[PDB]
Amino acid sequence: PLPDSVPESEDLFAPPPRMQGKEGRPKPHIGPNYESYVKEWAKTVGPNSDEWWAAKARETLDWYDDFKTVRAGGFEHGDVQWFPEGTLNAAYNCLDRHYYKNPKKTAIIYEADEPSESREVSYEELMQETCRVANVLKSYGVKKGDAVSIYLPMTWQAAAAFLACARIGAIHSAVFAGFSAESLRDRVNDCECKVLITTDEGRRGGKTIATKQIVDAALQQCPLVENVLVLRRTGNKVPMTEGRDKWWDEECAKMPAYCPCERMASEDPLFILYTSKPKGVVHSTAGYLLGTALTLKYVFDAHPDDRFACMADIGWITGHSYIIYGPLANGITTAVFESTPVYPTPSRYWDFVDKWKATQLYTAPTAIRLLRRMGEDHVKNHDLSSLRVLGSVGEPINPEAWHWYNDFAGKNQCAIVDTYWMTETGSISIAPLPGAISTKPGSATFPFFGMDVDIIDPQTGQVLEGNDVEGVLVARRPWPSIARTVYRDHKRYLETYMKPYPGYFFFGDGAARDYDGYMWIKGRVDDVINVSGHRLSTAEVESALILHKGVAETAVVGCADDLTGQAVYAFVTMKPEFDLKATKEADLSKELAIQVRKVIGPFAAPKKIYLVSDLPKTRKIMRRVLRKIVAGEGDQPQIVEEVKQKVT
Amino acid sequence: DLFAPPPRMQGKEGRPKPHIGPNYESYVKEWAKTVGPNSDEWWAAKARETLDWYDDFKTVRAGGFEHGDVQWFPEGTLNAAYNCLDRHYYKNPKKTAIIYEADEPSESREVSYEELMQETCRVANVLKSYGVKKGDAVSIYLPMTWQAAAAFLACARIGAIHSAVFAGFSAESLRDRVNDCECKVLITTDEGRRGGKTIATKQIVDAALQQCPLVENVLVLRRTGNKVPMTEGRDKWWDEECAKMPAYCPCERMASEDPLFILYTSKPKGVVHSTAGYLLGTALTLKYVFDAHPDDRFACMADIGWITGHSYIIYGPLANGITTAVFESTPVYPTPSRYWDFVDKWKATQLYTAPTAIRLLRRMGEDHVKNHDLSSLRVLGSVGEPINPEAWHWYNDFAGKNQCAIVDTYWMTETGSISIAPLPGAISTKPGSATFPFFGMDVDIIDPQTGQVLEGNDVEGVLVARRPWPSIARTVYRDHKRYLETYMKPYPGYFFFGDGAARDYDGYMWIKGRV
Amino acid sequence: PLPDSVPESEDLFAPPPRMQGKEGRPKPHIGPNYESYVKEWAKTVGPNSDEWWAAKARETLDWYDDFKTVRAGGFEHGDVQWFPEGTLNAAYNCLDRHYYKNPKKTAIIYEADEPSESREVSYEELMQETCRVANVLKSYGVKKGDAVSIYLPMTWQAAAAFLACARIGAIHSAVFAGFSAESLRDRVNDCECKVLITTDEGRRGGKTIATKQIVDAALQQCPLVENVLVLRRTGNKVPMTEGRDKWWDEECAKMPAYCPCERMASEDPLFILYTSKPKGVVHSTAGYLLGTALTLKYVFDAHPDDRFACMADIGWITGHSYIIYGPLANGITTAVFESTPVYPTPSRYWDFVDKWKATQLYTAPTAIRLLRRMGEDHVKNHDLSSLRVLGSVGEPINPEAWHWYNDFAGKNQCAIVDTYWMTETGSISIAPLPGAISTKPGSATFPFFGMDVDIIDPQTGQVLEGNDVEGVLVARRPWPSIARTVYRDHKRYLETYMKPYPGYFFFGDGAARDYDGYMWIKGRVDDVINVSGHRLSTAEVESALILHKGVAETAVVGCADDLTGQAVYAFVTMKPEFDLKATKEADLSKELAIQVRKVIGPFAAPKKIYLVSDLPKTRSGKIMRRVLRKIVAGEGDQLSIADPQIVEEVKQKVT
Ligand SMILES: Nc1ncnc2c1ncn2[C@@H]1O[C@H](COP(=O)(O)OC2CCCC2)[C@@H](O)[C@H]1O
Ligand SMILES: Nc1ncnc2c1ncn2[C@@H]1O[C@H](COP(=O)(O)OC2CCCC2)[C@@H](O)[C@H]1O
Ligand SMILES: Nc1ncnc2c1ncn2[C@@H]1O[C@H](COP(=O)(O)OC2CCCC2)[C@@H](O)[C@H]1O
Ligand SMILES: [Cl-]
Ligand SMILES: [Cl-]
Ligand SMILES: [Cl-]
Repeated sequence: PLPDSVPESEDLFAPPPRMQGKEGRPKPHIGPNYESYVKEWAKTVGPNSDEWWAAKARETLDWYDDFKTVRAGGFEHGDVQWFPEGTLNAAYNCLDRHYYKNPKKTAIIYEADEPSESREVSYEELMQETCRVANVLKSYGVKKGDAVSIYLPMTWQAAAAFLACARIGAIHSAVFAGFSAESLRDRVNDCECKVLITTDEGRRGGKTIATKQIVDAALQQCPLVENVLVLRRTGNKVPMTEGRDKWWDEECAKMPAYCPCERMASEDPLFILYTSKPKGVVHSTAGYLLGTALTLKYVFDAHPDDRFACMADIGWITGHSYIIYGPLANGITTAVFESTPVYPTPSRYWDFVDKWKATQLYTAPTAIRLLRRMGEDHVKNHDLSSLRVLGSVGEPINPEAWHWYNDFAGKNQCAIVDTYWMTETGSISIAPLPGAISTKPGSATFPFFGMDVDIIDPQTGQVLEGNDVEGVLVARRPWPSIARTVYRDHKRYLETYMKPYPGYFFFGDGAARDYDGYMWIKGRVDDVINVSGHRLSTAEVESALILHKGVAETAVVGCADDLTGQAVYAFVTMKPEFDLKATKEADLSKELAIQVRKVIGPFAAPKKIYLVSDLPKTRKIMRRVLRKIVAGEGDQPQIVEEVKQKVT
Repeated sequence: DLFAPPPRMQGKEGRPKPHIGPNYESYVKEWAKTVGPNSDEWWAAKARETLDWYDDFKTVRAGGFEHGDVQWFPEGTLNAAYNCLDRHYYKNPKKTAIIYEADEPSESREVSYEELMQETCRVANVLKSYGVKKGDAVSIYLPMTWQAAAAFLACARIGAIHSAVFAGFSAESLRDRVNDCECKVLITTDEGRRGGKTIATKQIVDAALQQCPLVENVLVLRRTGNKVPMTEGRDKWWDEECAKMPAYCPCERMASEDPLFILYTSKPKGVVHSTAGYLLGTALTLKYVFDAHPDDRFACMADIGWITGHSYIIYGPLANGITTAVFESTPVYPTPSRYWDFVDKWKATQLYTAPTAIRLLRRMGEDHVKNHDLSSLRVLGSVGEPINPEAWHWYNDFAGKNQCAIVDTYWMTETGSISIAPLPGAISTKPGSATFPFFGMDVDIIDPQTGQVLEGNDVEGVLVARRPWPSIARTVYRDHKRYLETYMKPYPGYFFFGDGAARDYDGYMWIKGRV
Repeated sequence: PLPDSVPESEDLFAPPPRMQGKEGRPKPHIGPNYESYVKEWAKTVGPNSDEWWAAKARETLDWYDDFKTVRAGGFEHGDVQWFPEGTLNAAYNCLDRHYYKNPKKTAIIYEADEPSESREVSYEELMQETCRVANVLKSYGVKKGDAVSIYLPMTWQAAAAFLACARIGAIHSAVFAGFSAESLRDRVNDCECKVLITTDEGRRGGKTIATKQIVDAALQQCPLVENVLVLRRTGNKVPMTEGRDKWWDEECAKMPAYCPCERMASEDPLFILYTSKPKGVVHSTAGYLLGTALTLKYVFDAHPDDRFACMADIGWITGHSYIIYGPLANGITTAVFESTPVYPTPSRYWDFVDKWKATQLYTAPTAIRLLRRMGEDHVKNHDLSSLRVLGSVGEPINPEAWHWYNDFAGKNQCAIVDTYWMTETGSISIAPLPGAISTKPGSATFPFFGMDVDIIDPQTGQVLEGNDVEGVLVARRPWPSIARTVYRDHKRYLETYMKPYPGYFFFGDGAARDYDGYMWIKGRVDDVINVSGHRLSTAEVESALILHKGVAETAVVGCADDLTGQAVYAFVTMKPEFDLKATKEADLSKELAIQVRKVIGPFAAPKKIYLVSDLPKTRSGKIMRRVLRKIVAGEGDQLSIADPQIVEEVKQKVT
């Protein structure tokens, strides 16, 4: 499905001199043209890819036991396997083997919230801190295969917390520091962890995150948790429960600074990551580790002495893959950025780049757009010439933001890599190789090694041949870092990703292939309602009403309201196998509204819930029609009258 | 009265050429390699060729009868589930692993290695989710449905010790075995079916569990879907539990001498077998005693609740990566032609049954067997008891149509694999005789009164073994003293089978039953 | 810091013919001179020592998985690592691999308390009993990483108890059989063990140790203990608690005689040993195992058919390293000695040596002092010629005891190895290599392979360069068998050993390095004093002072002298039934000197004769002659004591 050659220019930004091995920069791993990418990429998919993947696995990672089979399983039953017979350890490949080679080399550039508090953490320090925690965890009784929940802000010990679980064969489950008590509670209960690692307080952008207060509130509804390990990030007074709670530093003081590595099967679960019932995406060890290491080495052209600056949070897969696992497996310096893009000033990113001579920067378009609105003076006068690659992740990067990234952050001398992937992909799925691909602003370009993607017509289900087609993005074969299951919910795993288009992996995103073969991912434009000052998306309320099994389809719109600013109005149609006769229509309305209140909050409950035979549809739901009906525009295909009656 | 290997066992008529042949001299030449002073090289070669090891072994054998410290390949590590499922699935996932002959013939179907492995991994994941660890006993109470193999191999996959109880034992019999192994998880079925009759397995299980304080989880297979009593919390449905689990599960790396299973003989005597030696013994006996070849379809009509089902339904055949049969019905349901309807239906290449079944079908009449094809068969096996010459010829004349080799296989639960049997491509058979010992088996006749070994031929006495063999039972569960007393004390330096035996003038062994 | 060559003699005892490959004895592993020790020792420290240690690790031990890194970590944070990626099993290296090679070879010479009850235990028997116990422990639920407390006397099954824990990956915590219930309770609670292995009763020297009686008393305050496995050492009636207590023989009768080996990481903890708050010294598996195996092989010059007789107790690190792990790792015969040095007669050691033809003997100077007080008749007429190496461990050895060891046990044909080490060092740290190093009485000589020691001036904090310097002993680099932590108290570990002198390990003992470079722990001690050209032994001059009946004890020391080269200084204490009132103290000083002059000559009179209330002594009875030497030399400001006021009294009489 990929082009054999991408010609021409004038809308193509070719790899700049810094990515051509000129000006003393390293020669790129893949280059110099598109044909060089295809030549290698074809080796990683299709007929002889086993030889390629076996070689990369043995080169990239340190194994205790060699593997015999390269790959097995597939989408149909969710039995994906990569290098199944081999054994290894994530902590060994990210800490031990590098500490053995260069102990004093910096592993983490810890950019603290306050710039003066920033410092470098070496591989020796990170490993010793990781081993102390692992020894603490073993003393609590944590065994191989046990879940450990982590609720940590962007301080450097979070990597030690992750790697400690990976060291002993435990399954860490990171929860974004800043999640509510209810959100943390659901994830803690779902993974059935008995140990929680958290901090007393968080710090970000000069504001304090009351983590331990949130943890205490959440733990009241988490009966399984027995031990809490509390990092003294600020040292301020926080409530501590006797017996349950112990101090991280005090506990580590009793333990040795070395801890042996558990020999893990390639398919032993490495972690659970809940996407924002909670969906705990489960990743294996060897395939995920190889995927992060290879994507970092090629998508960002990382080289042995590089300093990689990913400004994401470890609560998202970006921090998992491209702050901790990817960079540390490659033995390079990685950045843990505790602050915000504009604290203390909108030059924070660029002070960081010149301070540490960062070679790659990896952030989200929301940060890029924020800095553009702050002004050129915060970026125009910096050096930034240590950078070679600038990365965008999380959402489409708009043409204005792409050029600002290129003109000021890169000074027209960096390659811009727009990366598309998901929590379930484990590593970057579609992204330009900076030394080979000429980029188009807003395009993720071409699939990574091991990714064989295609566009499927959502209506017919058939694969769209050729260019200038749009549909839904699918993958044809499993890749090493693919999620292996959803924790204790394999049925939801198969239904969500393997059932909708059989024989394929369903990303769930719209995509386009334009004319040169460049891939374009479509985003989401779900409407936003301002209820009493709170921004509610119509998707959340529609996703909340559908949890009532028996509801087939919903479409919520927003109308004006004299009391709340705006009100949520919801149209609901029940599934045929319901026979709604044991309940009056008003009983279901109260039931559904209470349901949304419990799951989104006391403000997202619909004002009126209209039960209708069917929603108005074309071939999507005509929400513009529904909005006008709620707003008294019936004066301005038969269901429309039915909807008018139920509203009037 | 000597039956030489027939044309189907000579490489004629398109059949595969036998592994050992064509004469007695060919059997002796290889057999001498497997016993005595320099046999370690042969066994080391066979162990490495037959099985997939995660870690190699250094020592071949150690220990002996005196203290029951038998060791084979002790430093090596491997997994029974890997050698029976994974390695074959990686080579040919669509190959039939189990021919599931249901009680109703129309409900029969083929289960691939892909399906058997996926189901095994799901159950293992359920067991791990229950907290089952390596070394834990798990009791299995299952009728002859194909998931019984998945249940067995799931325990072996995670290093648990499965303990099968024949579906049909009373609640007290199930209770005694469940309590003895101290298992906390029981795998059973809602109902079993055999011969048009329903086995109230879950009903029996509930009665037994009232006297089993240790059992915390019961995994209930929905074999029939009829309403059976289920205890909230304790009891869960097999399909619902597996629906939540992934279809792959990693293999626990097991020491060669890690226990593979407990099998209680009908105080309960729990015979314990290790992993590597048992696995190697069953695989070699199946390959040689039945002359199995890669595309063969092996039909052993035993029950998985007996050692015969353990060795020659599940472990032996699946280790060789061939097709094995799980026969849920009886020899005479729906008609006394069921065995022969089955053989032609699936083109079975070997049949393995008991003389009790042979005598049952012979008394039913020739009309049920004479008109079948049966020409896919090459070897007919008898096990469990001496086979009468009347029963032997009826087996040979109608089932084999005088074109199959008859293997009378003698062994015991404690031997793990076949001990004395003719090699079908080399040994000429005598009706009712087990002939000669298998590779690694060094047997002799001892004068029971004097305790001395009877030299020469045409002698009768008791059968003893001189050296341990790889698949020998290693102990009796938590009753090692009973193990030594029953087998190692009566004739010190020997293994005492407990059967009288005679060796004729030609050297053939004739088993005479118990002492 | 080490000498390149040790010259001369006359205070140097060169390796005797039994340690030269003469008289049919094996040629020593290191020899024949000091230069040969340095040539090998230099390979074990410094720049290229990883290659030497990697070779030794692979040659000495059987690994399930090979290691990649040789060493890492260090003193600063207590993250010491040796061969971290490798896997092995102590029970495999101590039992299985030797059993596979020679099953009938004697593993333990079990010398029972009654000599007639002694017998040989083969490797096959020891392994079978180890596997039976390990199987029992697994049935109790003991998992890899679980602590098991052991309270056992010196019966041979103690090795089976230890190695059973190592076989399944449990962490055994040995408690000296004879500790009170309170001492046993604290150790049992501190390691949080749930299984205790003990005996019904112990026997030593005709007296019975009421072990099960003590165990029951302690267990009343041990809520975590669920199972007690009781060895039937005597078969006498002992209280047994239903459920908790089971018989060792009965439990093993139900179990198989083989048990698979748990594949242990190099740095997996092998055992906890609490020193007499309790300090639980924790040792890893591979580094400890290699250290004990190498020290036994080289410090005692062990050979495949040797019979090693270490008379220690397994409740101490000496029993851990040089009864069980070291010798059994080398696959040789080891001795478990259940009796005392004087039961049934003070000739028990020498009856034992001739009975089993022991090739090395390893005991404590405290034991040597007991037998020396019993008389020469118990040793003069024995054979003892199967011995080649005589070892002393536990405390500084005075020259008088050293010569008695050398003259009678060795018949002046054995090398005496004075071994200095600690529970925290795991294996011998400083000791002569018997086939290469010439010995000085009372000196530990030179460091072992991998030990890089130095003397630091405590006042200045700087390391003392050169020879004839004394200060405190420190080690410069980690060694394989170093203890890795104090159980759940790593802060105490760093503070006790790594904080006092950063970058160094602080032994806590003073040491001196003489002009020849020999290390003297706790101080130099005098043997022969050269007064006006005559060689005087401290024994002769002390034997002369004791002829004055009324004198109870004397101890003469030597200092430099500008007129006689060296001067004899004598400390004398009179018998209680003397009533020293008819003579001024100066009158007795002249009288004693004239007596020594009359009996040894006009040159042997001591320069000063100090009358003191009592000589300084330790709780073991050792007269601290090293203290007395320092006091006479004006080092009372720098300087186990049973009476600390005796030292001050001595300082006053000298100053
Ligand atoms: N380059 C991109 N262009 C357009 N959309 C993108 C792009 N990258 C991601 N997305 C959307 O993010 C979802 C995945 O979110 P998540 O699983 O939370 O992972 C987070 C953390 C890392 C990836 C986002 C996709 O399914 C898409 O909807
Ligand atoms: N070919 C044979 N010829 C004569 N007797 C035989 C033969 N096979 C078995 N037996 C008797 O069955 C006992 C073993 O029974 P069991 O432990 O159930 O072993 C199982 C496995 C064999 C089938 C039952 C033997 O010891 C004998 O008594
Ligand atoms: N040869 C020796 N010369 C001088 N002093 C010595 C000597 N051996 C020991 N010590 C002192 O005993 C402590 C160690 O005792 P310990 O840890 O119980 O180990 C015991 C058990 C094995 C080692 C002794 C040292 O630190 C010293 O004070
Ligand atoms: Cl790199
Ligand atoms: Cl085959
Ligand atoms: Cl040796």
